[PDB]
Amino acid sequence: DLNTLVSELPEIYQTIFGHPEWDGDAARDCNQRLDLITEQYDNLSRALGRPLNVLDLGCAQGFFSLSLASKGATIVGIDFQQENINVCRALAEENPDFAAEFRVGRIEEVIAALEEGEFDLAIGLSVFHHIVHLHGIDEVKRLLSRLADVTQAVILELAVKEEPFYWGVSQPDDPRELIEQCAFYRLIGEFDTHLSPVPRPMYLVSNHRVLINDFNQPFQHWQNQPYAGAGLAHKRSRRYFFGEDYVCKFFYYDMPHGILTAEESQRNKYELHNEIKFLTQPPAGFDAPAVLAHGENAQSGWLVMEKLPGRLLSDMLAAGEEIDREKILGSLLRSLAALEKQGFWHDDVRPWNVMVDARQHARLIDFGSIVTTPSWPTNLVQSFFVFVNELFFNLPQPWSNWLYAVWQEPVERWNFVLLLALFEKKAKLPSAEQQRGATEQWIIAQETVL
Ligand SMILES: C[S@@+](CC[C@H](N)C(=O)[O-])C[C@H]1O[C@@H](n2cnc3c(N)ncnc32)[C@H](O)[C@@H]1O
Ligand SMILES: Nc1ncnc2c1ncn2[C@@H]1O[C@H](COP(=O)(O)OP(=O)(O)O)[C@@H](O)[C@H]1O
Ligand SMILES: [Cl-]
Repeated sequence: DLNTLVSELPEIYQTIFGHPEWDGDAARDCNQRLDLITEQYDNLSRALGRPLNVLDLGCAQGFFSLSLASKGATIVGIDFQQENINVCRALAEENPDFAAEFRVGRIEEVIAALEEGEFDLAIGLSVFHHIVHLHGIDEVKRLLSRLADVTQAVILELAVKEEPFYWGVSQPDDPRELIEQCAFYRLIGEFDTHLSPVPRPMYLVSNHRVLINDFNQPFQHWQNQPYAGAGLAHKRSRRYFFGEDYVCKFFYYDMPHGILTAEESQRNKYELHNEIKFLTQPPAGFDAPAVLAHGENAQSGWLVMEKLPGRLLSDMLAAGEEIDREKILGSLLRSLAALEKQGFWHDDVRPWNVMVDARQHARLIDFGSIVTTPSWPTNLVQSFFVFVNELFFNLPQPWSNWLYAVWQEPVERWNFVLLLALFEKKAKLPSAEQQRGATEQWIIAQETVL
């Protein structure tokens, strides 16, 4: 009998599924977490086009497991307490149509034994802190990595050090330390535990999918830096995910260890905001990539775009790949000239901001640096020369002749329309080497070093 099994529970942690007579006795009501978990289940189930296989780690009295089984899920629940599992099985029997299995077992062992594809979704609510306490942070990070590796998605409610209990002292400084090694993560809620005033964050984590309420898709690889050789400029607060026809930029506004300034957060916020603005409203006759999704919240913001073919110029340069400098410069200058005519300029023309397709046509890929108003744009023309030089001191005829021509122009005349015009006629232009010159060359060379 259920009554006896319930009585022999060391603790009625959760609501007893289907038995409201014990609702008052339950430490946690579970309705709030359930509402959120069911929402995420639905999202993922919709995306994959079917009911899910779900793994419930430290399943206690089976509330979440049974609740999901109720909606059609196939579930396996694990708990290391025999009493808990006995209740779960009993409840399952009262609901014979539910596809629900329960096993007495250790989370550590089950995770080690998992195979990829076995489960779509794993839930681990207020359990991993126990594992941290006995086995340390590094082992837990590995467990969670593997869990992520073998599933599509993972939901965790994580206990925190601020909680007033003795075990809090073993906890990481920040719960994100347990998951940040995983590819994708988002805060999805915060819950009152009724143990104390300190709430527990609930995180949605994945090593295989971008999981955004509006956009739920696999990705094939991701990176923590914008390009090969970026170093640590953004202090790792930015992540990039690449899928079949999309790129997802995910910016953290909030980082652990307080590492993001105020200024840096705001710049993350500003760049993303700025990028969305431009892409949603681009100028006529400018092939700009398309916006598939976007959003912001307190912790972070994101943008999903159409993917554009090709390789990043800076990589190609570094990896000594063969390039057509004429086609690259021509295509790029053409786009800059056209932007300018529409009263747009790009503040940051660099190799890491240029993408080159298989036909050696080049385009800009970072629209964070796009601007509308300012003498000007004389500075931008100047940097473009550096760009040119780095793309190759280094300029053969007629590129040198081109630059020399521009340098002979009064500064009021300098803009991208001019730069392009002269570029197009560069073979006709006088020879730089035949003139005193010689300074245009030395200035940029120093600039380009600088
Ligand atoms: C505090 S409760 C949380 C219960 C449930 N996940 C929830 O939040 O509603 C922790 C549960 O995990 C179980 N547990 C703790 N450590 C475990 C481990 N290493 N392996 C399996 N179960 C564990 C306990 O028996 C208990 O049922
Ligand atoms: N539309 C896109 N298609 C393909 N790759 C992209 C696209 N947008 C960005 N990237 C990639 O993102 C990386 C950094 O993107 P970027 O636009 O520089 O973001 P940020 O500079 O704000 O970090 C680039 O190295 C590039 O590989
Ligand atoms: Cl936890």
